[PDB]
Amino acid sequence: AAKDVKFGNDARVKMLRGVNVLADAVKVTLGPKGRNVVLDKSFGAPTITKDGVSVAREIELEDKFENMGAQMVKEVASKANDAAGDGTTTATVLAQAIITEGLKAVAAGMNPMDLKRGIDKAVTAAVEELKALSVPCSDSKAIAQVGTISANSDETVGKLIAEAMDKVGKEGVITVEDGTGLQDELDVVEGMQFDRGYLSPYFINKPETGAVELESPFILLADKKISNIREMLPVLEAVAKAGKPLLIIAEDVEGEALATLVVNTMRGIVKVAAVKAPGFGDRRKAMLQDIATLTGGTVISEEIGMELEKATLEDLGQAKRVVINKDTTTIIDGVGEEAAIQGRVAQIRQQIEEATSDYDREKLQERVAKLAGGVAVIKVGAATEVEMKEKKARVEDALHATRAAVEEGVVAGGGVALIRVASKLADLRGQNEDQNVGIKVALRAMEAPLRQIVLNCGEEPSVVANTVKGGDGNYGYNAATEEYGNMIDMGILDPTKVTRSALQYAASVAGLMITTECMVTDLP
Amino acid sequence: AAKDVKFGNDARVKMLRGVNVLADAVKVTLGPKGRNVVLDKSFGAPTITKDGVSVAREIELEDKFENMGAQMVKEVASKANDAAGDGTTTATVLAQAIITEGLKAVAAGMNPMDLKRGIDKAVTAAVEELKALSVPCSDSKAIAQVGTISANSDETVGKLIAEAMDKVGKEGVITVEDGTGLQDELDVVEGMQFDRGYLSPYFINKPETGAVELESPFILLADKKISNIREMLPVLEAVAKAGKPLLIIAEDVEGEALATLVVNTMRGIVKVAAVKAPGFGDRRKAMLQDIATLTGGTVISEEIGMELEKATLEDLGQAKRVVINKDTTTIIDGVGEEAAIQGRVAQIRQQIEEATSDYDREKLQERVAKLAGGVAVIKVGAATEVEMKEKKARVEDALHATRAAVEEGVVAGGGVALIRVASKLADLRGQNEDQNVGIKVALRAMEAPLRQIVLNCGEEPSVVANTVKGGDGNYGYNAATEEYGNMIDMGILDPTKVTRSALQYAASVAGLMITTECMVTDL
Amino acid sequence: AAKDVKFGNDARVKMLRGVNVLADAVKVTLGPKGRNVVLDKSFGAPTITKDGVSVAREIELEDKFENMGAQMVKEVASKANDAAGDGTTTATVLAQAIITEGLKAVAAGMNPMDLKRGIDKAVTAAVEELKALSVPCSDSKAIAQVGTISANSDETVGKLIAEAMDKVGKEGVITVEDGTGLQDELDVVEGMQFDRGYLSPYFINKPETGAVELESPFILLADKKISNIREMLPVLEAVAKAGKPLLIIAEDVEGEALATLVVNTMRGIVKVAAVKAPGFGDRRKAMLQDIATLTGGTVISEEIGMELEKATLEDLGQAKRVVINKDTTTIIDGVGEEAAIQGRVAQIRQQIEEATSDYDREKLQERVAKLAGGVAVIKVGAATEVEMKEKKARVEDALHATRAAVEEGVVAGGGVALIRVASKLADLRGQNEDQNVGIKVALRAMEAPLRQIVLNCGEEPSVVANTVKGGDGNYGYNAATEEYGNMIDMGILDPTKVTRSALQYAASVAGLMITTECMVTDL
Ligand SMILES: Nc1ncnc2c1ncn2[C@@H]1O[C@H](COP(=O)(O)OP(=O)(O)OP(=O)(O)O)[C@@H](O)[C@H]1O
Ligand SMILES: Nc1ncnc2c1ncn2[C@@H]1O[C@H](COP(=O)(O)OP(=O)(O)OP(=O)(O)O)[C@@H](O)[C@H]1O
Ligand SMILES: Nc1ncnc2c1ncn2[C@@H]1O[C@H](COP(=O)(O)OP(=O)(O)OP(=O)(O)O)[C@@H](O)[C@H]1O
Ligand SMILES: [K+]
Ligand SMILES: [K+]
Ligand SMILES: [K+]
Ligand SMILES: [Mg+2]
Ligand SMILES: [Mg+2]
Ligand SMILES: [Mg+2]
Repeated sequence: AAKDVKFGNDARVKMLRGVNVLADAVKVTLGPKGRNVVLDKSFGAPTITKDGVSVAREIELEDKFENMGAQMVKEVASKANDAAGDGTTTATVLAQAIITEGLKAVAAGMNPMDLKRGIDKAVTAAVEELKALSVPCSDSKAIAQVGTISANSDETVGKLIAEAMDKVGKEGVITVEDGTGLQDELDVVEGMQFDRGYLSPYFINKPETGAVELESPFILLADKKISNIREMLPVLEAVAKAGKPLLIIAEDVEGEALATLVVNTMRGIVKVAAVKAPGFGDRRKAMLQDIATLTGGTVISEEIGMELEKATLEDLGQAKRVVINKDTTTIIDGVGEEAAIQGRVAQIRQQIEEATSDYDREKLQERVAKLAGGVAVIKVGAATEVEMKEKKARVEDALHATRAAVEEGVVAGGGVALIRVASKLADLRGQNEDQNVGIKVALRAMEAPLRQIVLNCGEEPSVVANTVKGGDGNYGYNAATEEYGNMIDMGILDPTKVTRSALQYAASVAGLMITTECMVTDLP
Repeated sequence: AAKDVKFGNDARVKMLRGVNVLADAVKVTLGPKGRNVVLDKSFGAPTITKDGVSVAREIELEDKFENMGAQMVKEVASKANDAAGDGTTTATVLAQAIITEGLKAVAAGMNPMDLKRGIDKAVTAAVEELKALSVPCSDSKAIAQVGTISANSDETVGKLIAEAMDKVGKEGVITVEDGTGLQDELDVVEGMQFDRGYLSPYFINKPETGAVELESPFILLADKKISNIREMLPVLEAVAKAGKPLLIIAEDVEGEALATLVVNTMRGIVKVAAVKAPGFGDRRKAMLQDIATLTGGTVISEEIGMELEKATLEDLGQAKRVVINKDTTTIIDGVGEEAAIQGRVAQIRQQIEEATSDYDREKLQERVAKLAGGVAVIKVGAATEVEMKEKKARVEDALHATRAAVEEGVVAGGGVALIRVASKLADLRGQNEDQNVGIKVALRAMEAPLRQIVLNCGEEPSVVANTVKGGDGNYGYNAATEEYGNMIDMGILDPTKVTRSALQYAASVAGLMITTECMVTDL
Repeated sequence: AAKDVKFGNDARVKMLRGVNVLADAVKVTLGPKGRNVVLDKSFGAPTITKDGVSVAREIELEDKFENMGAQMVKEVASKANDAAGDGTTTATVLAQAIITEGLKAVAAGMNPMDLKRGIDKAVTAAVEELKALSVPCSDSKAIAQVGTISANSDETVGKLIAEAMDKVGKEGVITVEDGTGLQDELDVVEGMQFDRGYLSPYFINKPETGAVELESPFILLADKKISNIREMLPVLEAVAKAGKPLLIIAEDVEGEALATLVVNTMRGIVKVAAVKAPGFGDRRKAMLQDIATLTGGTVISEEIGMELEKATLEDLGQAKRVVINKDTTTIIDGVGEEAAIQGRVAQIRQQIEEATSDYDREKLQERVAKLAGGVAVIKVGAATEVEMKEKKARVEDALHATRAAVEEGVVAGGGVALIRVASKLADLRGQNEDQNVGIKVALRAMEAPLRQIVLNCGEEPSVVANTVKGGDGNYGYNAATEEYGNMIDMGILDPTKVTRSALQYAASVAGLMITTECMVTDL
């Protein structure tokens, strides 16, 4: 359709007004004293949230140029949530401050391209200084503090996430889901815990629990679906000769074969039980082979060539314990070679590195946590649905912050890290004066997270920013108690990945936005 | 007519929005780095001003509740201008800060009238501490610096005011008028100044200042009261064609014989005005004879017997300029005869030597002081009329500030004195907790002039205010050079009267107006 | 009423948009290649003008903020026209350039008051360098070239003004009026000129120039002042039908009762005017007698004894034309008797020879200079009324430029003098960096007249400006022939007063108005 075209300072003012609207919506949540934002949902109750990415996503303005500004600065929070999962509010606070100060220098006649080059140089040096300033975060108390701070100073969430990471180890996978109670519940599972139940209700060895218990059972892995008892009849006879129980992981055991095997189960000759193979095509085979590696067995398939008729006891897998139930199944201490397990771990890690999709990579990480280590599920307990959503978002942010802490390290929180970085970058210079001014607006905008935290606390941002800049090291401002001290000692830690990602994405988008002169939108 | 009524928080936020609009329009002019405001006038070209009271008076909002708030804060600037002539922007800034903090405290559930009592107690104690903190102008001797600071850091205006007050004395009358060239001029000429008032409000000239001016005025003097119009009709007829506006100095004139007939007869080509005669009886005759001898005229008396019909144009006196104001009427330059003026001066000096009673001696020393001091006139030199108006307003502000400085004293400028008196009152407590919070509101709002000065400088008001409060004494923040130092040493001095009046009027209106729950206006 | 208030950049860009509209409408007329502007008038046919002040005065915008900006820049052209009479377009162009560059520097975050101080310092130094650069104008060819350049390169107007100033002297009075024919006619007739102004503002005629004119006026002279109306009512009765407008020259005229009574009695059929007489006492009587003998009339005096009622139509004087302005009143042609005028001239010259006092000799030789010079009346010959108005405005501009040239001096035309004085001030520095940027803004805006002249020529202003700045002295760019050369040699001379006044008034208003953060207007 027809277009409205704005040029120069008019377009810059409209875009900055949109950025200010989005950033003022976002930044009322920053810090521990930050407040919540209600987002109207056309389907369901409104969402009360303290995370900046949701309130950034929900912002869309009537003025098309202001809507441009809002969308472009919303990209900052979207990217910061995609990469680190935390610091979206900090990223938007940084992006707004670079844009306002960058447009001040743009209105001062300085070249926006050179300003963007200066911002990029300053933020590259800032990332280097953050990496130098960072301390690795491996101990449990530091992780608990990171999870607490990232969850609006909720010590319960931080300690629960610290315990979960301690339980599942470094290779473990932790996810957050809703709970039925009012309290946070941690559910840690070990070994293979694929979510398929028994094909028939009659396998139950323990009727008082509905769970089949198999002590040191054999494990058959059929990559094909079976409906006749003929094929594994030699295997069934060999198992009956051995006398140990047998568990089948197959694509489908149904009809005739299933009926005869449950009949043989209640006859007592074989304590057999069959369950469906997990996943779907191109994924079922890989983690079926993972189960085989864990249990020291081999998968029976037509592609690999051997049939169930020539399958023997050596072909079948081995574990010390097997638990069947309605929804899932647990295999405890599969008898497999350790070196093969680590080789499979390395292979799936290489697949993770080669994976360019979040879904495939997260499935591979889940498989790694299944075969090695454990899986933790955090049930968010809340009296109401809106508190469930708010607490779930906070726990997710805390989990992402703990993951970023172990990935890259921690720095002093509350924006003190960016303050120290900007203080260290005082002598950085560009190629010309416009680049130096861009560096200076980048350094000044690194004070924006601390200033906005103090503004949310109700104190004076200038006084506290100058006081923190006067101090050295991790000395900073406790925004909850409104005091001063070594931010590490008071447990206010920020993930280096979160702060660095927020700074980088804010700098990139903000430089691209201050470089603009003309904006072309649709007419109202 | 039909009334729109708002209650509680709705009325309070509407009123505070009006306060904020007026106070922003005023506060953009505070400090040396403050900017100008253009006021559109249907009279002529728009006027550029750095004066707070002009911007405040020109503000009127469309929303009736916001308009009520704007008018009520405009009262602050108007009262500050009437009482001191300077600090209207400071008064408006202090008023807005008190209103904002007091309304925050009202929203905090606390009693607004106890807040008002606390503000009043805090400002009474601050006035006491400002009187204690004040340095007399004789001890300071910084009239040039005070005039420079009040003229937006213009050293020429301060130097001119200092020279005028050195020539005609600290109590001498100084009058600001438009010059002809591009440069300011100082002329100490023989003149008269008497604290008397014009009679009927239909004599106001084209300027809106309320003081009428006359170009080469005719002077008529009388101690007895006229009995009929036909007695003084030829005299008016004598001024009917003679190109000198008639100023009549008599005891007291009513409107029935003069004002109504001169309104009906005359459309206003030449301003004819009458004034009261200061003193009574022998004193009235004495100053009438003195003014007649200044202007070369004569005084008609019953004992003399010479009537106004026999009076001619040459017999009556003539001046070069006369400015009539309600507070004080001045004759800038009466020619007369210099030898006659000197002889009259010597005669009154010999009368001083002869006289011995305290009242006669003091009134006669007042006469000789008025004669010797004369009138100092400052010609505002500017290239254009808008520059003329702006520079005239700045010189008038400098004159008012220097007069307040010699009358009351001087303190540290740039809101530093208010910072100091707020620091000295941290121990002050009211009757209850609400009064204590009102005291804290007043003390926090006393920092507002400095913070607004810094905001106009573009720096950080919190950092500068905390640095100044960390210091003691005249330590403050030079906003012209953006750096700290002893405020007296760098010449940034504020009149004690100006600061005290701004604080008092802002506190009074703001404390009265934070106690409002309901607001009633038209629709 | 209700006020719309704008702040900061919004108010600044609205005001600058108004400035740009007014300045474009004015600037399309700059230079020899500049075009005309048609102004619609409610009284009749539209007027075509190349004069900047007419276009500037007629500009009024619908948007209130833009209208305020337009009025403030209209002040520049009005002041330039009132002072010099030429360079209104140059003044507006310089004003707009200073406003644009200063607002750019304000958007650059810098202090606008320091920018204003820098602009004022730079323009003061430029005025000094223009006084140094000025060459005294003591050539008839220089007068002709100044008149030609100021009349849009019309050599006939320049030659006519040169002949007039050669005939009546460089200090003689020259009056421009309409001519019946299609050609300009220079007539050096015997006339009177005295620097006096009218009293009653009602006496302004149908033309809006502020000067009244009379067709074959009756002359009345007086050294004493009458008392009642009845002393002059019969004369007012006689002139009531006499066919000649009654001009009265008394000692000190006033419309205290004359103006209102003549307003009530007369609706405006024929103008009646009263003006002051120059001098006082014996000197006033001397010039009154001289004017009476020039017009063949008599002066009423108490010593002489002859009264107004005694005087008849034949006894009192009569003239052919009288033009009354506030600055100076002229009697273009008082017939009287030629032999009587010659005898009076001889007697007054004999009075010079007899007198030995310096003041007496100088006033008597002023009398004979006024008598001998007379009035040089220029008849504007044009085929139509709109052409008559345009050519009359051009001749008036040429006259004002020649007056400013013989008063102050001449410099290179076409903005070259401003280019040179901007080049000489590249070393000038202010108190701080913001004042330096204001100085640079003023210096860059001093190139604006030349750049706008080139833009009206259609060539490239940057190339021509850089070529001129590369040169030195009177080297400049002849815009009539679109080629470079010595500005003085090809006769493109500008008055020093015109350029200096344009620069000063533009600088004053622009420096005052780039310092504005808030603007308050109606809704
Ligand atoms: N008690 C505290 N004292 C000081 N700083 C704190 C405190 N608690 C949190 N912070 C700081 O608050 C900043 C941001 O907190 P918050 O979690 O609300 O924002 P965010 O991570 O930017 O937002 P989001 O979850 O939308 O990505 C961090 O830099 C953190 O160090
Ligand atoms: N160089 C300076 N440094 C610091 N403060 C200054 C300086 N010059 C002036 N001030 C302060 O700024 C104020 C003067 O501002 P301004 O004269 O514009 O307004 P005002 O005094 O409130 O009154 P008004 O607007 O009626 O003239 C005073 O408080 C004075 O002490
Ligand atoms: N032939 C020419 N070559 C170069 N410059 C010229 C020439 N003729 C005139 N000028 C210049 O152009 C200007 C005259 O233009 P114009 O008379 O239209 O406007 P102005 O002087 O600004 O005043 P106004 O519009 O009030 O008459 C002067 O600066 C003069 O020096
Ligand atoms: K947040
Ligand atoms: K002010
Ligand atoms: K022109
Ligand atoms: Mg967060
Ligand atoms: Mg002031
Ligand atoms: Mg011209």
